[PDB]
Amino acid sequence: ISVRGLAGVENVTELKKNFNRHLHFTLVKDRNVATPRDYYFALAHTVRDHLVGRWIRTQQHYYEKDPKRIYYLSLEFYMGRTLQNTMVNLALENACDEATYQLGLDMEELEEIEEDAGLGNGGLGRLAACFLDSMATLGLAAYGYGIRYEFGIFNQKICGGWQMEEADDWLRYGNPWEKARPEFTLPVHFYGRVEHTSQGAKWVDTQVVLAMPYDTPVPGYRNNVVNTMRLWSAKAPNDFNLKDFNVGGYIQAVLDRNLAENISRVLYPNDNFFEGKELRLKQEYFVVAATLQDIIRRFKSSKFGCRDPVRTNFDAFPDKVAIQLNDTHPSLAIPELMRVLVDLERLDWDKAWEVTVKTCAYTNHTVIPEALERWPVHLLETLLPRHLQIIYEINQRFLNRVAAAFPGDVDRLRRMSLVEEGAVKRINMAHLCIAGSHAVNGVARIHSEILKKTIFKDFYELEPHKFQNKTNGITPRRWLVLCNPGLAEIIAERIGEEYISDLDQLRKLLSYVDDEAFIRDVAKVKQENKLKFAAYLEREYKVHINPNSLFDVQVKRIHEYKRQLLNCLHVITLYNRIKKEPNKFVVPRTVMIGGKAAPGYHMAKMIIKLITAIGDVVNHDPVVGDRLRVIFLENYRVSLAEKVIPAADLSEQISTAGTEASGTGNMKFMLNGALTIGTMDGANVEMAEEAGEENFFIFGMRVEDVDRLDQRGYNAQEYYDRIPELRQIIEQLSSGFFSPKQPDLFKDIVNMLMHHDRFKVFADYEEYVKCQERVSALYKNPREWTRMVIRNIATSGKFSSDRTIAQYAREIWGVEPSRQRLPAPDEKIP
Amino acid sequence: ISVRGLAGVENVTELKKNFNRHLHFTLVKDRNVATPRDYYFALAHTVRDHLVGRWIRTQQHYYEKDPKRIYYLSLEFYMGRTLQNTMVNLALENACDEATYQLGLDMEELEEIEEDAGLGNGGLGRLAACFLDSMATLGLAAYGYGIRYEFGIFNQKICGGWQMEEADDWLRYGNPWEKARPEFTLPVHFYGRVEHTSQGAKWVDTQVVLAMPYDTPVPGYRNNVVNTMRLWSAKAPNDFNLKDFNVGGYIQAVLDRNLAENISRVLYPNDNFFEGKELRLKQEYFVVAATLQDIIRRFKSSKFGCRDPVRTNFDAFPDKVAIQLNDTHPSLAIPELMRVLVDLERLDWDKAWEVTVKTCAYTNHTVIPEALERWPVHLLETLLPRHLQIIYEINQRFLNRVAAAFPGDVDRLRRMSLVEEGAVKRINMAHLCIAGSHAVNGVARIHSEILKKTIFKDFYELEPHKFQNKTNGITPRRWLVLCNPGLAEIIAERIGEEYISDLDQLRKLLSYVDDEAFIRDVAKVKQENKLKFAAYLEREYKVHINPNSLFDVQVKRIHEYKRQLLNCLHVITLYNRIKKEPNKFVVPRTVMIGGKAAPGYHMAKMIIKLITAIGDVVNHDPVVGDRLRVIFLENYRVSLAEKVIPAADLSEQISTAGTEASGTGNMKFMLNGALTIGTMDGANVEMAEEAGEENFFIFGMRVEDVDRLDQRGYNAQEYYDRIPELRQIIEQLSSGFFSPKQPDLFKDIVNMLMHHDRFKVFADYEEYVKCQERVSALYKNPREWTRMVIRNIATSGKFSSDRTIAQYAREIWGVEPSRQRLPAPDEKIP
Ligand SMILES: O=c1[nH]cnc2c1ncn2[C@@H]1O[C@H](COP(=O)(O)O)[C@@H](O)[C@H]1O
Ligand SMILES: O=c1[nH]cnc2c1ncn2[C@@H]1O[C@H](COP(=O)(O)O)[C@@H](O)[C@H]1O
Ligand SMILES: OC[C@H]1O[C@H](O)[C@H](O)[C@@H](O)[C@@H]1O
Ligand SMILES: OC[C@H]1O[C@H](O)[C@H](O)[C@@H](O)[C@@H]1O
Repeated sequence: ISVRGLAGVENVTELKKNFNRHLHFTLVKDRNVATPRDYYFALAHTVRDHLVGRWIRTQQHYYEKDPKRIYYLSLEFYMGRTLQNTMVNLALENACDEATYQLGLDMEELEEIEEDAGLGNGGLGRLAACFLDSMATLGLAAYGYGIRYEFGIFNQKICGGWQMEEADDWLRYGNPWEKARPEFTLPVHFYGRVEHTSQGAKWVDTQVVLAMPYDTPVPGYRNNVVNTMRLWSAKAPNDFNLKDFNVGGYIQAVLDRNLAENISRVLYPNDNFFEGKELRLKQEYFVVAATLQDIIRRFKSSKFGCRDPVRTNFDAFPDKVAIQLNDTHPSLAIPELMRVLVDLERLDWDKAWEVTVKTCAYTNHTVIPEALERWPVHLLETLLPRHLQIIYEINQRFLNRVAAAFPGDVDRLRRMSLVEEGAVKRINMAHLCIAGSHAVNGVARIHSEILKKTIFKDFYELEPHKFQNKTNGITPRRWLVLCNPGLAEIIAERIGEEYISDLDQLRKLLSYVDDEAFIRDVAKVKQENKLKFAAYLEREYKVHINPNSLFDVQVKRIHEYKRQLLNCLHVITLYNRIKKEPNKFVVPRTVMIGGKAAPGYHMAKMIIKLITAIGDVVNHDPVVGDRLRVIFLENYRVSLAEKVIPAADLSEQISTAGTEASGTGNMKFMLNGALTIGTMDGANVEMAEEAGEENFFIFGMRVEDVDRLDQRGYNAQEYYDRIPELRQIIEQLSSGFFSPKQPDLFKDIVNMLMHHDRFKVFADYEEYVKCQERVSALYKNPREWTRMVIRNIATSGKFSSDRTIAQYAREIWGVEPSRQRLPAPDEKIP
Repeated sequence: ISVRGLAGVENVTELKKNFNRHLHFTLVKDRNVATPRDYYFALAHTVRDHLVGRWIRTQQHYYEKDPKRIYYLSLEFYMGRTLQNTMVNLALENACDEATYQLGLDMEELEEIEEDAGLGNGGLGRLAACFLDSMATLGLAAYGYGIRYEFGIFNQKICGGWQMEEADDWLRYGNPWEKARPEFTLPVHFYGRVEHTSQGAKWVDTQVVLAMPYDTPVPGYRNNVVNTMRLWSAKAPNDFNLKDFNVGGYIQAVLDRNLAENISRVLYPNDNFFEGKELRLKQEYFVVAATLQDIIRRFKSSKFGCRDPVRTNFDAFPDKVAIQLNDTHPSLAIPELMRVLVDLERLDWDKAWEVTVKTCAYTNHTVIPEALERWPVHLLETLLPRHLQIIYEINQRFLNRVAAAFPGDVDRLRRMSLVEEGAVKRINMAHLCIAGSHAVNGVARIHSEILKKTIFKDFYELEPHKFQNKTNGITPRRWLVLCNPGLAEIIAERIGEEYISDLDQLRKLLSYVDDEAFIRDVAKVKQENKLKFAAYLEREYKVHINPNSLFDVQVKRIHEYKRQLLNCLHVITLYNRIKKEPNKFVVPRTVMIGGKAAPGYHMAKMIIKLITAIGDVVNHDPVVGDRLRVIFLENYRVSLAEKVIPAADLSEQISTAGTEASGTGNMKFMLNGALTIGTMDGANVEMAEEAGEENFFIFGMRVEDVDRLDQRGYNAQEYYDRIPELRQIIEQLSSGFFSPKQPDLFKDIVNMLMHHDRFKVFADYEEYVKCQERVSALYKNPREWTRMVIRNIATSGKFSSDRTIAQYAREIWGVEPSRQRLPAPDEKIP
């Protein structure tokens, strides 16, 4: 059937009776009233049964051996569905496929019923999810820590071509994967004041919110390792949230509990954009506060909570603990670690600081100013009074370090300050993370260089040893084996299965680049993938596409820096050229653009409306026929990505050079048989460097050209004046050609493009359409297109998150990865 | 061990491995980190496994046979713990006791870990729970319908002698008994307006709240019948509760969902008191609206949703459906049934009314005015516009019926109106229930007569056939076998086990009233029970009591009509007599008073403080010694009742004659070996009539004497003037003898007792202490006390809820009870 494992006789029979056990005892249903949703749950429960045994021994193991623990703090974990991924990592897919088949059910139909765990916005949240899988696969004693939002990223609905947002009630039917652990509930404090008495400061008169943990298993790939992702939920204490007496109402007091519990109610839907709301800050401290108590409790036991030097010596803390900060969101971990060590454990400042800097490491994901977290001091002052005091003290001592290093450099002093003066005083969270971490890394080579040359230049000059790079990567399990079994199978037919956990082996496919059968096969799976997607399209969304055309797809969050608009300009250009010479042959294209816009991002929502507006015109022009279709992919999310990426021919990574930190979707397309048209931005540089620039479609300005233009001054009018095709498009938008009933509908876009384009869309236009002509030329030659595809796939090995994690482990965490199978799952009951 | 069933070889082994399966696969724990709470859950899950098989066939059976369905609507269901009760009804107790023992655990210790399902206030909510058990035991196709509150009756804490209320988060750790059924979610409407168009009225522009059901199994006693209790939970739709666009905030929209969901957040803690708040009314319509759709859906299928006359003829509706109204709380079921039939199904008014009156029946539980539900018309007008219209129309036609029956009786017309004029117009819910129900019943003989003679006299004259009586009862399973196995065992030793489901057989115990061994045994179990309680007291609450003293206990909700105050006066009298003649012998007594006061009931909370105040003085007077102790039983609830009742010697049922509708605690004490001191009120009359007045301690005014006094005019001063002992007590309270630091602390109580005593406490004082002297005299003669106890127990058979339910079934629902064992639980999978 494929290498989805063995469909053993004993195990298919075992699976079947357990499926029935759950359908009866767990779901309390009988075959006669069971719906596909019930069947999905019986299977999910049956599959989950297979990893609890491994989950329990993995955790018991770490307790016995007591290795260095890796804690990955993130406010986002973009998990997606977890049924197939668990089957794949446990080598259960074929057995389950067989068993359900015998039960008379279609496993694929049941898989579609599982709701996505959308606890993420985009790139940052998915990275965390890929990292978790790789850390388990590499046998690291790692823990994912975050917030269990009851409402994840909103479900996007397109009404009249406009995005409509609606609550993502992913828990509505229950989550069979998580395990509530109410017995490990921890208290978290807010507000209060600081009392300075005799021997130390005291955080007093605080409001208490409880953090209840929920553990979700994270299985490694076929190694019997099941790590844990612990997600905190907010709960109100039953005392003060009722007991603070003297009138108000008993009923109202109980109803008011949903004020402390709102902390974990919903994920902020912002991608690369900072919103300084109090609710956000509370979520940030809530995950940090609860997680640290857990980390310290685990350490206090270790082998110190037995003997060792005997005396809670936190000197070995950094040798047993490593906490990685996914962006500055969990940055309060630094002053919170200090608060506990100093105020509670009573260590001296310097010893505590040494310990803190040694266990914390920070990861930066963007260079755009509006994405940077700068919290107003009055907020920190009211909500976390002691943390502000600790931050001021950290700043004081850090700046003294700078003064001592750069005598007389008074401007450098204000530039590096953690405290920003001006309208309102703010705390620069990124400066905080650099100061309190022993390592700071970028997510791609050029982004990491940019950090040292620009944004964090002063900090780099102060401590050059802190700055590193760790190029992002994706997990080949979910992003290849799971979503593209057809391609995984033909690769395995030639080079084996060891590449799934050693992606570098794909290089061996280079010797099949002239193999006639392979070329035919690589081409065949892509055709099969396109056919399946084209079908899904009509199934769930309804209104035909042509599977013989070039599948041009750009899927990511809607942003001005990602330039979906530049893509739009090209689409309109194609349309106008066809209308000029209708009877001329052009390569057919289905351009698919999908992604979510943050609810308050006006420009982004206007761009979604433009895309659907273009589709309304292009898709109903009889002269165009089936040569050009414009489709907007609704509700782009992880599970939808698993469907489009394998069916894509062209991947669009066209951000303005210097703006996309790394990107990971680009990697997803490369490993799945799509050719890439993009700018020398983020990881695109390392990808083209790996496949060879000849097998990549690079165009536009490089970082240097962008800066040259900025020195000069960017004037869009110049481009409008010298390019008639561009002029024609802008006047079409301006006159209502794409919006008849509302002719001035797109004035904001035109106005922006002409007067305030921060990402110079027009400057790359000419080279972009020129370059697009070149991919069309190559698509006309199926054999050469596929051969170039093979060159990309065979050379994508470097972009596996296993490589990324191995580097973090060695160069930052100080732990060694291991592909050693844990001692089976085998029963056991001590 | 006892007749807690057989501890079979095959089943104890089967239980044990399943206990381990759950501890591993369900709880995801290993013996080395498992706590008693984990052990309780493994057992609970193991026990629950035994009734799902029976649950599924019982429901499938009712679908095949299609009998008349009984729907018990109540806003309260006081369930308590459900682990032991399930073991008892499934004959699993000994096997589970053995198995856990072999596993090295104490089953009794694990049972104490289960949280009570306190979805009730007192008498009314517990009746519903006893009814459910009896309906299952008598094989009726009955369904319990209500609201799944996430916070039940508050946990009572005594601080400085004052009650403190704190949220009852009973779901904190999960509920292993319920089964969420999100697939049967139903919409409920609120607000909107009424459009009158061409062919009918339309309820439009409403706000939608979703009702998600949760089913809990209700097993009959050893007959393999497992009925269902469906509890609704409020959920917000993900559309409009987000989709009603045009600014406000995406985040705020999501946080605002907890506004529609507040509907099922908390139970109103009022006992026999009406609070006209909007939240209450919304809960009342919410349970009614969701339940009726479910009832009609089930009917539409039946055998009509196959063939029959073919044409949705609702003429057979009353032949297939019976809905019982537990008080006026679910009274909107009447106008809601009309709304659906008329507005949606399009039946003519008269046919719909006929159907409605024929399927609905109402139960009245109290005669005090402040307990009566009178909803302001402006509230109904805004929240349920169409229902108000239907109510006005019902009133119109009903009053025409009256005018026609009593020509010219203009006052009778205003008296009977469903609409009350005055300050604000109100709708009298009770009048609504009488008009739209084919039966109206009281809960005890005297209460039912009072309804006909007083409160509902006019309605009785109009339709005498509607009014009935159904004396309350309690379930002998939870209230005997479960809480007092020792007494159940010795009864079974002489007359067998058939009495558990045929309590009348206890009469056979009358022939052992002179049996020396039985008397010794009856006396022994009571002594063992007292010893166990006296121990629990020191275990969980701490500060000694004497098990040789007479256990004088009054446990019920704190009310002015229950007269805990009259009990207080007696306690103080005993104390004063001892202090007058210290070296005189008096029968030792431990008087225990327990119960909760509604949060806003000032007088009730003042009474709790008086009780603890008396204890502070009495319990620390060296001259009193161990002859008199005053203890306040904290957090009185179902599980605590199972502990005190079996250990009680004297039961206090001293409400003012004519105020306690029936009472059920009185019955609980009678079946468990306690003698009763009380007034000729409620069921006390039927109990004394059953045991013989010679075996009952009756005192005070009868209903007639109370009325005579009211004609005359009640003057408390007269009693104060002629009784020196009474005078001495009031001056003690007035001068601060019981409150030194705050001498005027009890001025409200004294003031009330002297000038506004609605329940004439002083009028019964003399006869009450005189009567108390008589029980002390009899306690001094152990043999005669026990013989009288045997006369009570042997004669309590009439007070089983099986008898009550059999009467409802025959005289109201039109169904026949059946003690037929359903065809085993046996596997099966169609
Ligand atoms: O005190 C202990 N004794 C025995 N095993 C323990 C103890 N603490 C943790 N463990 C084991 O380690 C796993 C890790 O628990 P953690 O504290 O949540 O990391 C547990 O589920 C147990 O198997
Ligand atoms: O349409 C039907 N076909 C077969 N069995 C049904 C059907 N509707 C109800 N049942 C059975 O009746 C039980 C009662 O379901 P209810 O509608 O919730 O009362 C179900 O769990 C099924 O066993
Ligand atoms: O590092 C993970 C991702 O984080 C953010 O989404 C960045 O915009 C993206 O370039 C990066 O790939
Ligand atoms: O009918 C059930 C119970 O309802 C109420 O609590 C009444 O006050 C009580 O007398 C009655 O026994």
